[PDB]
Amino acid sequence: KNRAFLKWAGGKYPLLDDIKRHLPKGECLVEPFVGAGSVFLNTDFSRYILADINSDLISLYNIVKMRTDEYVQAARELFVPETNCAEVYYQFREEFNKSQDPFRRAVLFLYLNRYGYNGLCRYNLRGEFNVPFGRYKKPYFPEAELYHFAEKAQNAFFYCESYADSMARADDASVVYCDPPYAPLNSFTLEQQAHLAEIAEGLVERHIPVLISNHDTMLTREWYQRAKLHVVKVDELLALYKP
Amino acid sequence: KNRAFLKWAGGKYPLLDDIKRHLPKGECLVEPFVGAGSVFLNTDFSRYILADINSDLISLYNIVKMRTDEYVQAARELFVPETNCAEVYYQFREEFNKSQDPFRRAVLFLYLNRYGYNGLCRYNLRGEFNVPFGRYKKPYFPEAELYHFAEKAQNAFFYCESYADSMARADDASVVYCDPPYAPLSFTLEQQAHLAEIAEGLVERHIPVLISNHDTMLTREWYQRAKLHVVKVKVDELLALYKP
Amino acid sequence: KNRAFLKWAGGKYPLLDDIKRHLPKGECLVEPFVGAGSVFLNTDFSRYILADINSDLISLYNIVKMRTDEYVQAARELFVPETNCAEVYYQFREEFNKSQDPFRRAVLFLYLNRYGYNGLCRYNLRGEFNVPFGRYKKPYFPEAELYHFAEKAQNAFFYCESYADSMARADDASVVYCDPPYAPLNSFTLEQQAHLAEIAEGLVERHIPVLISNHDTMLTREWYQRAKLHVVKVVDELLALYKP
Ligand SMILES: Nc1ncnc2c1ncn2[C@@H]1O[C@H](CN(CCc2csc3ccccc23)CC[C@H](N)C(=O)O)[C@@H](O)[C@H]1O
Ligand SMILES: Nc1ncnc2c1ncn2[C@@H]1O[C@H](CN(CCc2csc3ccccc23)CC[C@H](N)C(=O)O)[C@@H](O)[C@H]1O
Ligand SMILES: Nc1ncnc2c1ncn2[C@@H]1O[C@H](CN(CCc2csc3ccccc23)CC[C@H](N)C(=O)O)[C@@H](O)[C@H]1O
Repeated sequence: KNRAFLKWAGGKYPLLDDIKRHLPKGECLVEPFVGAGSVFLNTDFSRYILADINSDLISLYNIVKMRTDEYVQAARELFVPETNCAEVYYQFREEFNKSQDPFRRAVLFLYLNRYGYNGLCRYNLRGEFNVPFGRYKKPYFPEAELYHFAEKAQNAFFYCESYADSMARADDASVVYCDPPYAPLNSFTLEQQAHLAEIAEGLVERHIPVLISNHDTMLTREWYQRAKLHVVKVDELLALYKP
Repeated sequence: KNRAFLKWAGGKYPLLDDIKRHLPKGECLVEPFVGAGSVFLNTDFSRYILADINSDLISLYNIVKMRTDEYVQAARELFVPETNCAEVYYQFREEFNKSQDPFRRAVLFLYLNRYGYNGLCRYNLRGEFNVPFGRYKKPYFPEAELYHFAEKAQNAFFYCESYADSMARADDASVVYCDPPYAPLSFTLEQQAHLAEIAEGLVERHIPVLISNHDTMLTREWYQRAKLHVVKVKVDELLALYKP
Repeated sequence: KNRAFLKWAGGKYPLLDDIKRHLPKGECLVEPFVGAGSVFLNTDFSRYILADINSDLISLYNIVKMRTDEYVQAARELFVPETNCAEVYYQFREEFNKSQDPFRRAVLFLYLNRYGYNGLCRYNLRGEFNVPFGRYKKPYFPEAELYHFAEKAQNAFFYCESYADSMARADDASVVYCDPPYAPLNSFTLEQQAHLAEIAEGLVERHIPVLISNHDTMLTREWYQRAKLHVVKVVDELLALYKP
């Protein structure tokens, strides 16, 4: 179980076995919600398309892919112990919210993922990153995970796009793995939630497989109704669209 | 302890003992919120007036009562192995929503309540039956309970109307039992209190009423004027007796 | 440990220890949200300024300060067995909502807090007190706590104003302790909650120490980012101290 350099909080690695049980083989895996990368990091496709709306994430990812050593070194500096108090965190939050340089921002992004309350990633209405200090014991610099991610990223393209656009890049050689924000028990709406399904139906008819993960509820069974459904242990659901 | 042919609200009928404990005697039992029918099914008044606002329900019950053998036969057909899969479940749900045949609707309805997610009854904004496939091991066709219902229905009338109208059918020899939709932790709080206000009117005319709900500040507020009884278990449940 | 004479649903008491551990020393302790009085009852300042938005409360307190026995006498009369029923509760409550006499009102207020659902203080939108009968097996008359409250009162001023006014009164020799309505998961707002933390910034900046207590949250940590913070497990409580 290769870990992700980022917290989500990470988040977790349940389901992983089950996702791989039902994930069908192919050349290229297309992920319209990469998030922390956990599935990508734990699979062996020849080739990966990975997308997400959060541009801070994609930008980090391309940098880790293209400038690995220079990235690791600049990031490492600010895991020294002088930077582990409320006074520094807030100064670094502000710098990040005011920076226009993508590189510097990716370095600071890392530190905030690791020193901030529960590894949350959150913006206020002015679109500033607005998570407070976590008061963490001893954070951990993820040097190995960084390198491991960048080796793997050499067969990965990353795009800042929403699900319909990333989903439109699959072809017959592709498989598609979907991890939308969870159905309920701004944000991602139910209209979008049902829209993802239709896209899935559109793709499977074109002979491209699609697997979707979500809570098990009334709404999701409605949405995923034209798919093979496996329940797993609230319960999770894995909707498979096999041609 | 007789069961209802329809899968109930959540899981109920452990309250039946406290209901029968606190339910006064008389000739007729009026039930403004009949639902699946279990108080009716496990009680013994000489007649019943049974009401509900869902007209799929009241139709079904009028057809179980008046066309009993033809209904049971036709329904049993649908409870096979062939029909226990999404493909068919969805096909039958669409038929139901498109149909104009009260008979055939009553049929599909039971299948949908048996093969459907948590045996729920729900409609979307367009008024169409809305519950997804329930993925059950193998569903049980309620043959005995269908007949029990039908035999018991011979002393019943079914109405499709609202708590206020059904409650005004009650009279000197009546007794009212209400089982409104649950208070919170759509049926509005204004109606929730209206129900307790009509109860207060009934008892002034010497017509006992008993009402059932969760135990909360609000239920307690609305039923101020009834002797109150708390039933444990997951939270407590309240029974409010208005007695002359 | 002294108890308040007023009931409350779920706390103030559990944390006194942790609080007194972190409460700075000084001559006067100021309390924007006095509530039931428990830190005030269990600390030993020279003088106290005690404040709350609820006029019924401050008024009750001023009356207990100045008319002790005349108060305790009238209040005892209502803790008899003849009163522990819904007939009487609703009667007393209605008299409270209709009385314009402070003294009669404050005697009733105590009946309502000890005989009502969960010791709760609520009002409808017409300002009427709307808590129902709490159906209590037997309610205590807190005589000892009343007298103890009166005794300490001699070193206190009660004000009915809002958090900012009452904090504007703190001075070189003061300590402020804040216990706002809790952060979430016509009431106290987020903006207000963030405003309290600012006034606190201003106060420490003038060498006035401030202690605030709340749940441990993403939100409470944002607001109190400038305080020295201490989690206390029991979700967790947060204590934020602004020390010069
Ligand atoms: N409209 C959208 N199109 C494409 N991607 C979208 C869209 N809306 C939201 N997303 C992205 O979808 C991702 C959400 N994912 C994971 C988010 C995430 C995990 S670790 C991490 C670290 C940094 C940033 C985000 C994340 C949520 C799935 C999980 N089952 C849950 O409900 O919590 C997240 O990256 C978010 O940015
Ligand atoms: N204004 C109304 N007047 C009379 N009846 C009403 C009114 N509004 C709603 N109702 C009906 O009241 C019935 C409610 N029943 C709910 C049972 C139910 C839910 S889905 C279903 C399918 C078949 C049979 C019963 C049920 C009361 C039980 C309990 N208090 C609860 O809701 O948890 C239900 O049939 C609904 O259709
Ligand atoms: N804006 C305000 N300014 C001053 N005081 C305020 C303001 N807003 C609310 N308050 C007062 O703040 C008091 C808060 N206290 C209420 C304590 C109480 C105990 S017994 C009793 C009987 C009557 C009234 C209050 C209480 C609750 C804080 C807690 N952590 C929570 O949210 O549950 C409460 O009495 C309320 O009247």
